[PDB]
Amino acid sequence: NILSKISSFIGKTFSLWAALFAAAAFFAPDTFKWAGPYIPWLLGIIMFGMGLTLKPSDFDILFKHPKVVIIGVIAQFAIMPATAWCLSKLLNLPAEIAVGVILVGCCPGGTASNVMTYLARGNVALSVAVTSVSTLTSPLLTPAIFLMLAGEMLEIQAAGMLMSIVKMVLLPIVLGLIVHKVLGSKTEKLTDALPLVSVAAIVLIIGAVVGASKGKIMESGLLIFAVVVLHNGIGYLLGFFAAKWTGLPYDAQKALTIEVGMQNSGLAAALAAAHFAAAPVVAVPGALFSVWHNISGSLLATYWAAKA
Ligand SMILES: C[C@H](CCC(=O)NCCS(=O)(=O)O)[C@H]1CC[C@H]2[C@@H]3[C@H](O)C[C@@H]4C[C@H](O)CC[C@]4(C)[C@H]3C[C@H](O)[C@]12C
Ligand SMILES: CCCCCCCCCCCC[N+](C)(C)[O-]
Ligand SMILES: CCCCCCCCCCCC[N+](C)(C)[O-]
Ligand SMILES: [Hg+2]
Ligand code: NA
Ligand code: NA
Repeated sequence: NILSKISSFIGKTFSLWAALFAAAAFFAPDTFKWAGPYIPWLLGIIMFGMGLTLKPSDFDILFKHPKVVIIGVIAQFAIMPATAWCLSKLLNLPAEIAVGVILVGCCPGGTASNVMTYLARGNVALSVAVTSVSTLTSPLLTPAIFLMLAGEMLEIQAAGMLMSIVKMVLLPIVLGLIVHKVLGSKTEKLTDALPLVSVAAIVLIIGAVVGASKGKIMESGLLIFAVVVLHNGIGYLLGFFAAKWTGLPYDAQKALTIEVGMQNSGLAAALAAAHFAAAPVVAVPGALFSVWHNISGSLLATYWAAKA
């Protein structure tokens, strides 16, 4: 039973563990540099877990309230990519950093936003459906939006991103969804192992990325951190006003604020490792975002849980 309490604590203190592993990789790169070629498999395991936990009723809100889910999807792909582009222009970021920030911005939402919405006492059904739709549509929308913002010069890289998202995100989500229909209620035993396995997989992606870019973090790490904080923070701000100005209720407003600001930044780190391998700093905005958004997401959720 102690293993369940240990898993619960690790989950409730994720960011602190992710920050420790990022620091371990920063002081000792050779501890996690071996995980680099395993990054696609590590993210694939996380995506398999999402589909495994995904049931057909998680899409009910999409058929009962299509306009609410669609506003969420539009806000995710309009705000985050535009914010990444604006900050890259505003702060005159060097090309490799700007591409890394645009990549994070073009990614779909993160699973953790579902838990943050539950803690914020927001519309959980809406949070779950927006993440699922943004993720399922990402094979086409992530490379197409990346291509428009980062520039038509990265056509080869963006085309390869479509293939990578199919292999690391779509292939595992589907394989996970079929298992849930196959085993039925028996999948609960397999979902209990998921938090620990997923945490281990993501800290290994973070560790591998930080280790491969020590020198680049030594020169631009602080600038990347400031951009990450502003990117995620502005994502909450614009996400709130998009939910409010479309006339959505308070529960939906909290769901969409978190939805927009929180990103599948592990996918961004994976896509940068696979398509811009010769430039290790490109994966850095994604790696730092995976640590940061959980900290800011819990702060915002805590404020709303205290208010309600
Ligand atoms: C379940 C966690 C939230 C913990 C929580 O509920 N805290 C509230 C405490 S309380 O009510 O006051 O008692 C969240 C926070 C950080 C999340 C993890 C991080 O976002 C990192 C990866 C992200 C991957 O895409 C999914 C797995 C994952 C490894 C996430 C699994 C899970 O959603 C975590 C671990
Ligand atoms: C639990 C299994 C989950 C299935 C995840 C499969 C994703 C495969 C990714 C391998 C990609 C290898 N690579 C880097 C050469 O493209
Ligand atoms: C539009 C984004 C993708 C949404 C796909 C979600 C699949 C759920 C569709 C329900 C299919 C099950 N059925 C046939 C019983 O309705
Ligand atoms: Hg701008
Ligand atoms: Na969500
Ligand atoms: Na998002």
